[PDB]
Amino acid sequence: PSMGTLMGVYLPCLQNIFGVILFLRLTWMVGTAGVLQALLIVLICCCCTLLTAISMSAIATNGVVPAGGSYFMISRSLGPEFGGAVGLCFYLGTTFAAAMYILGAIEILLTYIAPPAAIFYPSGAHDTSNATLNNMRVYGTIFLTFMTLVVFVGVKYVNKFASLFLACVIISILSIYAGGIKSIFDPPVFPVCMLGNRTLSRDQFDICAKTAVVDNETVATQLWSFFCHSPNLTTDSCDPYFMLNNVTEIPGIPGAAAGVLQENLWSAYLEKGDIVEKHGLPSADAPSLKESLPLYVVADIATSFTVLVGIFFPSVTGIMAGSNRSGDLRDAQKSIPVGTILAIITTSLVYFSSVVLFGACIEGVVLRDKYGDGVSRNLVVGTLAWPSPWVIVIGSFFSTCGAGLQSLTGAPRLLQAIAKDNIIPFLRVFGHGKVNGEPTWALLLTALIAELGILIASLDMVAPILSMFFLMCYLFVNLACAVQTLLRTPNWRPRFKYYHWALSFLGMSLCLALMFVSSWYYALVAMLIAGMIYKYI
Amino acid sequence: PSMGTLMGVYLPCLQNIFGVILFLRLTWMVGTAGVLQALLIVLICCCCTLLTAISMSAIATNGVVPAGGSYFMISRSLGPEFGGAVGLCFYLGTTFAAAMYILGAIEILLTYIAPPAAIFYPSGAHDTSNATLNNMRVYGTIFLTFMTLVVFVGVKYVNKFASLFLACVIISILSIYAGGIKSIFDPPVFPVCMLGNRTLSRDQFDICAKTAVVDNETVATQLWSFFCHSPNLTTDSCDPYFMLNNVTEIPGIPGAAAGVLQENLWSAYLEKGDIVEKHGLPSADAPSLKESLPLYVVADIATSFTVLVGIFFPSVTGIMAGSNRSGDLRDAQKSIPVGTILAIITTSLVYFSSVVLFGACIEGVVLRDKYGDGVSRNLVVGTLAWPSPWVIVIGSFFSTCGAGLQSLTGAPRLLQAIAKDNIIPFLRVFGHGKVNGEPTWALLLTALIAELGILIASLDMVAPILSMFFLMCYLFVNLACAVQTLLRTPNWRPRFKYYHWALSFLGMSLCLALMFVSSWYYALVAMLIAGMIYKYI
Ligand SMILES: C[C@@H]1CC[C@@]2(OC1)O[C@H]1C[C@H]3[C@@H]4CC=C5C[C@@H](OCCC(CO[C@@H]6O[C@H](CO)[C@@H](O[C@H]7O[C@H](CO)[C@@H](O)[C@H](O)[C@H]7O)[C@H](O)[C@H]6O)CO[C@@H]6O[C@H](CO)[C@@H](O[C@H]7O[C@H](CO)[C@@H](O)[C@H](O)[C@H]7O)[C@H](O)[C@H]6O)CC[C@]5(C)[C@H]4CC[C@]3(C)[C@H]1[C@@H]2C
Ligand SMILES: C[C@@H]1CC[C@@]2(OC1)O[C@H]1C[C@H]3[C@@H]4CC=C5C[C@@H](OCCC(CO[C@@H]6O[C@H](CO)[C@@H](O[C@H]7O[C@H](CO)[C@@H](O)[C@H](O)[C@H]7O)[C@H](O)[C@H]6O)CO[C@@H]6O[C@H](CO)[C@@H](O[C@H]7O[C@H](CO)[C@@H](O)[C@H](O)[C@H]7O)[C@H](O)[C@H]6O)CC[C@]5(C)[C@H]4CC[C@]3(C)[C@H]1[C@@H]2C
Ligand SMILES: *[C@@H]1O[C@H](CO)[C@@H](O[C@@H]2O[C@H](CO)[C@@H](O)[C@H](O)[C@H]2NC(C)=O)[C@H](O)[C@H]1NC(C)=O
Ligand SMILES: *[C@@H]1O[C@H](CO)[C@@H](O[C@@H]2O[C@H](CO)[C@@H](O)[C@H](O)[C@H]2NC(C)=O)[C@H](O)[C@H]1NC(C)=O
Ligand SMILES: *[C@@H]1O[C@H](CO)[C@@H](O[C@@H]2O[C@H](CO)[C@@H](O)[C@H](O)[C@H]2NC(C)=O)[C@H](O)[C@H]1NC(C)=O
Ligand SMILES: *[C@@H]1O[C@H](CO)[C@@H](O[C@@H]2O[C@H](CO)[C@@H](O)[C@H](O)[C@H]2NC(C)=O)[C@H](O)[C@H]1NC(C)=O
Ligand SMILES: [Cl-]
Ligand SMILES: [Cl-]
Repeated sequence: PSMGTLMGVYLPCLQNIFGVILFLRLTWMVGTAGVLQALLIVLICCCCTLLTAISMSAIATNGVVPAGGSYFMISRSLGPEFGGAVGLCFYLGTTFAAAMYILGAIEILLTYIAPPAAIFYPSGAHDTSNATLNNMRVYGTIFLTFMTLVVFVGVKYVNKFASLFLACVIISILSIYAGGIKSIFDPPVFPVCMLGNRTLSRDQFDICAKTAVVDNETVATQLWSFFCHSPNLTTDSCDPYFMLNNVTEIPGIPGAAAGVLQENLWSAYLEKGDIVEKHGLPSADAPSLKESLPLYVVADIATSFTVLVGIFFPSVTGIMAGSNRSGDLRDAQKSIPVGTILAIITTSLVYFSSVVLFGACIEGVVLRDKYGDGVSRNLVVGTLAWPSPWVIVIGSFFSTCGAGLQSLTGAPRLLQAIAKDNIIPFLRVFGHGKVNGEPTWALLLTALIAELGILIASLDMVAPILSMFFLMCYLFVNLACAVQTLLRTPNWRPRFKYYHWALSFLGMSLCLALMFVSSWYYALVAMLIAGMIYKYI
Repeated sequence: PSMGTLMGVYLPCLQNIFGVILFLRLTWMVGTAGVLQALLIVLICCCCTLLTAISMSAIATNGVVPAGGSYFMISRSLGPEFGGAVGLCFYLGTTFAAAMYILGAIEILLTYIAPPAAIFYPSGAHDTSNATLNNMRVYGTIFLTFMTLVVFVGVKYVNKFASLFLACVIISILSIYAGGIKSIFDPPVFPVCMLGNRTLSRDQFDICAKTAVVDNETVATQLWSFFCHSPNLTTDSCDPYFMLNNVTEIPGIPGAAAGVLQENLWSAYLEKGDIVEKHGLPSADAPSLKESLPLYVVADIATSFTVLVGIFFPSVTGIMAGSNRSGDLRDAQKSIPVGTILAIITTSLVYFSSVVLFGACIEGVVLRDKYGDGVSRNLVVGTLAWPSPWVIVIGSFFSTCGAGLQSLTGAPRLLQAIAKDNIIPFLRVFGHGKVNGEPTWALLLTALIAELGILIASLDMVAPILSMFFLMCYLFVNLACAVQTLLRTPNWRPRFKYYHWALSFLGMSLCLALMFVSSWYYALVAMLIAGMIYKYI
């Protein structure tokens, strides 16, 4: 065993924590919640994990720290009852995170890389979502049946290229910071066309003007034809909101200033179907026709605080997958507690700095465009890249693919280790594998359980389920670290400096309050199931 | 044991089959799906149950038919493995049917009996649904905590008044048929105010006219003020759909004729947010303003075939709850197979005749008004009653309450009988009860499981889950009746005339195809769970 702290503990944690939601759902979160409540969300979601890392350090400073994975540590240091629960919940969390990463990759591919690589098209006027759900499901089944056979053939090639996917993440982060620094002096040019407070999708028209001049003649634009249903300048079928207000271009990225960070400081939540609006523009009040409603930027899902906590939270998970190399380390009780806490601190500072950066540079209306409908169907993050937006797009695609492949390689190892331990004979048949030690049947089971995550067909709907399972895993870790101190069992002696039982109780209570925040109904169900099993034994 | 077929078997089945969906969700189903596809739905949903009744008759013509409930028949005649599965699924079906009946009673009370007995009000312009969901949850918790303590005190009083709730059902049916017969000669008067194809909610304005004459002077009506935002007759802020089309009153119930049954013969499905339209009216095309969209009849939920099958199906369940008196009968192997099949035939003929009746008499636009927003917030069914619409309203309220009370008295008996049998020790603590034999802890468990059904807070969302659980119960009944014939076990000799194994296989396949129709995702989950338990043993 010859492994240091850096390439043994810190780098697997920092490859597992970073991922998809920093590139897809962060600018939306900032522009919806405000910089203040965004920092509140990041501060809350990083204190469940820090106290869980303290409890895992108390796991790590006891006994022998047995070799292989992170399962056997809990299984030998806390009894089988907590160990099976933590292993099963971490298994379910990894298998649904695979489905989340696949859906992220397909969202990036369909809306940004290849727009005409779409099978289903939005027939009719409304319902551009059901076609999108059917369009996500097909490519999800294709990529899942591809990337399970790739794992079924090429484990050694996946472990060989395990560093390139982390390299793509770090290059893509540094590009964001370089463009954000340069945006103080010379901003890029991404113009936003608006009409009063209402912003409108630039993808369907050519030029942002009410009337243009061609051939020494004032002719109505194509934008006149989309709102007035006639190319004549003296008609009265125009809705009075197009008539009483004017069309204005603003800079989408105005550069880093105090005024921009002042404007995007407070929360502007929206209901499903509302139109994204500024606050400081003249806008005369008039009613709008219904047939011009797809000529705007419409908020997709309902936004609140408890939605955004549940969407943000799996950006911070990935602690337990830094102890998979626990046998290979030289001093296992030293590299684990230092390494995981350093990784969590670095990633949390990255999120704080990125929230402040996106709030300071990019204007909030471009921030409130999920899918980037306000700027030319581009990434809102990618407009802040310095060399080109394609750096973030390509690095995000390969990072999501690498994370999905690493989840699909990791989870059957855990189910293999649970099945071979004979803790539960109901899973006994999943102890069968190849002659190399690689699993055979458990790959099929994770391929089928991750399929049900794919068929929900949205990033924003799979993410609260991941929040639920990882919060159950961390809560049982904190219960097992607190009860063993409070009940005074022998062979439980934590040789850690900063450990005390009130920190584990605060971790338990905070990760339970987050569980009731993120989605209260299934937490209310899981309370009933766990209370029923408590009434049995 | 002195019980005949009529008051022993036929009357409990006919009290359990009839219920809430004949009074709330039948006219909506006819007006959405057409008479043809409605008869197709009724014909499909009654052939799962008829073949299941043939299989239960093959249960009934074997052995001794042991005393007490319907659980012990399957448990002693088919082994414990199928018996525990059928008992547990029928338990879950009864406990969620309690929540469905409570939500039906609260819907009838809030929208028809007492409109100002509402805590939450629709604040803002849109989102009249979230206030309604919060308004259903509160009264659901109140009525559930009332009607569990009523069962906890008054079992003898509930069993005493068990016939009055059936009497209310039959009086309410005969009132419908009397008004439907009289509607040939003299129809009632329920006028429907429309504007082109679009119909509009009469509840917010007074008179259906564009301009009225008061004091020898043409003055714009209040209906002019709701569409034009000004009481002046020469303004131009009116949307062109109000300007180019005219306001017309039609009879809502035009009387039974060939032309009415001709018009409502084909399916008119609608998407969420569309406006209910006729087919044979002049209507000039023009765009409509957005601020007049609550002045119409808007379809609440998305409508298709697989939605309507899942909503309709628990109107036919209630077979197994006709064998609860199996010990009390004189000849148990005679009254059960004749009685249950006669009950199913009578209720199915009631549904066929009622579908043809509602299609023939009531006009389809009033049929397509879920909650009755087109006619004065009245029941669409109740406008067809002869003496008064209040007969149907009061009988429907007391029938839903009686059905909920009977479900809450029935389900803990079944969990008691499962727990005392020691088939599953994990439920062993639910064998404790009173000194009378009445259960104590299992009442709390059915009160908490039915609570999670209440918190979904819609009739149309709880009903597919009931469809799922009762289809799983009937499918395991057909599997257990087919495998025992095909595997040639002794002590399985059905002394029934019309029994053959292909009927049980057709029942299995049809109740499985209905399971994939009603909601495919949770059926796809249940397939995985059952296939995993199959791979264990
Ligand atoms: C130990 C051993 C290992 C293996 C095993 O056990 C043994 O492990 C267990 C673990 C099991 C799994 C545990 C949890 C599960 C999650 C569960 O999902 C619950 C709800 C969610 C799924 O929603 C469903 O999604 C499907 C597909 O869309 C819907 O079906 C629809 O499909 C079509 C569409 O074309 C159409 O017919 C209908 O739409 C419908 O049929 C279902 O209806 C739907 O319920 C999460 O979805 C929730 O949906 C809400 C929408 O109302 C959404 O609310 C918000 O929605 C939008 C946001 O997008 C906003 O407008 C608003 O803010 C809100 O309205 C919620 O956000 C969202 O949470 C499914 C089962 C599963 C996976 C368990 C499977 C078994 C399991 C693996 C076992 C094994 C055996
Ligand atoms: C043997 C022993 C006995 C006891 C026990 O085991 C041991 O028995 C088992 C059995 C277990 C139960 C098994 C099944 C269960 C059903 C499961 O529900 C699945 C989905 C449904 C619930 O939907 C959820 O509803 C809640 C509440 O609304 C939502 O939460 C929301 O709440 C607020 C609103 O204010 C807000 O925050 C968000 O909206 C959200 O948080 C959940 O999100 C939601 O998932 C059915 O709902 C489905 O929802 C679809 C909407 O997308 C709908 O699709 C259609 O929707 C409308 C129609 O209304 C149309 O526009 C379209 O046509 C479609 O979009 C679907 O129709 C609908 O199906 C919950 C668990 C439960 C009860 C199990 C509990 C445990 C259990 C009893 C065990 C015990 C231990
Ligand atoms: C939209 O912008 C135009 C500018 O082209 C505004 O027009 C006004 O025009 C008159 C004479 O042309 C000027 O005296 C006013 O100062 C202009 N008002 C401004 C610049 O606010 C028009 O009023 C604008 N519409 C709005 C703000 O609703
Ligand atoms: C954008 O402008 C409108 C007026 O042109 C602002 O006013 C609101 O408009 C809505 C229409 O849906 C009304 O319901 C509100 O009563 C109006 N509020 C007022 C007049 O205070 C609207 O607030 C602006 N949007 C912003 C500032 O985000
Ligand atoms: C709505 O109804 C009115 C009837 O009051 C229609 O008015 C037309 O009126 C002229 C002269 O008053 C008649 O010669 C026409 O025969 C009427 N047309 C009819 C009765 O169809 C008006 O056209 C109607 N609007 C529609 C159908 O869009
Ligand atoms: C009611 O009348 C309208 C016209 O006044 C009919 O025409 C359709 O209107 C919709 C508007 O949403 C258009 O998208 C369609 O293209 C129109 N169809 C045509 C002109 O054939 C509408 O069909 C009528 N509703 C019915 C018959 O149910
Ligand atoms: Cl983790
Ligand atoms: Cl039944």
